[PDB]
Amino acid sequence: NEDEFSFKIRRQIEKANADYKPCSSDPQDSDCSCHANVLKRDLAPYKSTGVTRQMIESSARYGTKYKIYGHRLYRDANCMFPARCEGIEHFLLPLVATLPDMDLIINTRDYPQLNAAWGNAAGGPVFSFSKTKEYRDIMYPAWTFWAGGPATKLHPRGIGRWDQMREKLEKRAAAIPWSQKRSLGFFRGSRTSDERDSLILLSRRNPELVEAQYTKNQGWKSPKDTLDAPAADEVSFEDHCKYKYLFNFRGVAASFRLKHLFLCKSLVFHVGDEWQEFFYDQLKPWVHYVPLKSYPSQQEYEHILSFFKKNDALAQEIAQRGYDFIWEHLRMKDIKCYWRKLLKRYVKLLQYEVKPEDQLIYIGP
Ligand SMILES: O=c1ccn([C@@H]2O[C@H](COP(=O)(O)OP(=O)(O)O)[C@@H](O)[C@H]2O)c(=O)[nH]1
Repeated sequence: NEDEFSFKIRRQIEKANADYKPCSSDPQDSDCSCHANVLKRDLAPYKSTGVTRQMIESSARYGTKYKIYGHRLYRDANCMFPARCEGIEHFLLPLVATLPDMDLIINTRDYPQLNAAWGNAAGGPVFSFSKTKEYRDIMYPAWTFWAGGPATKLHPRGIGRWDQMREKLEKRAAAIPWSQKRSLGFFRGSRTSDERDSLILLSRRNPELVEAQYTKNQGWKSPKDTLDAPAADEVSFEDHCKYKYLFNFRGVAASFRLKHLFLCKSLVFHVGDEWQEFFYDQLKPWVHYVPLKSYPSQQEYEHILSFFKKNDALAQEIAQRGYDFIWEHLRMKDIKCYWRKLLKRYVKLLQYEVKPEDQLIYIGP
């Protein structure tokens, strides 16, 4: 019983860290290649045929049309989520000076647009922040890296400033050494996916093992949105760092929580393997984090937390590498250059001449 489990996890770890190769030959990643595999596989379905003017106008129904013309940025007057457009635009604007013309259909909704099961209508290309193997959407660094992530009490203008968040969590990480972190699984968040229930129910059944509560979101409808319990408070990102075992679940799509959880130097438990942001591909299970299949049971949880509470040296090794990765390969520099290479390889696919369009508004610079 306990030993069978004990080994299985150990083989999986031994196997994983034996198999691991760094995302780049040197830590500085001068050529911006760490996540180059993702943009590669993402554009691929267009390599043979290219992007037609037709495909573009068709795909325009799937998001916010950006257009770079003669090194000037143009965008649909109406952006669905104004603050999200501002997050992306912080990134597009400095590149526009050195980019050729292109048309972009950028989806600022949480959920991807181009279902591969449908055909022809959903060929693309459309840019989204999060997808699964189901979707043809091209992945980009989300708006929240600069501004427009979830608005909360602690982040009234919506969570952002990754440059600032990094310095902040880094301090808090150094201040709270591993041994001083509480040996409890931690979570605080809203019921954006029922994959989160089992941890919350377990917490109510065993608070000494799991401290996990549902918060309230702006889409709250009834008591069901917190499994009939009183809405807990938002707890800050720095305050996560006092617990050893931090859980990350998908929401509508992938959650912004993940990247922040690593910089606590706590052990990140990532549930589900479906939903991605661009950098995830290089986040390797058992190396950087503990993997958990979607819809985990209360018993899965006890066994896995019990295992790591009983293998403290091993836990710490993982927390450390997980921290180092986000630290070394998710700097603002990594974000801007992914943006850069992505658009550069994308423009090459276009089989048509980008013409200006009057209904579009001038964005900058
Ligand atoms: O107590 C909390 C609850 C949420 N968040 C952050 O606010 C965002 C929204 O999280 P929520 O669970 O509400 O939705 P998600 O985006 O995770 O599906 C995420 O980036 C969380 O990391 C936080 O820092 N503290």
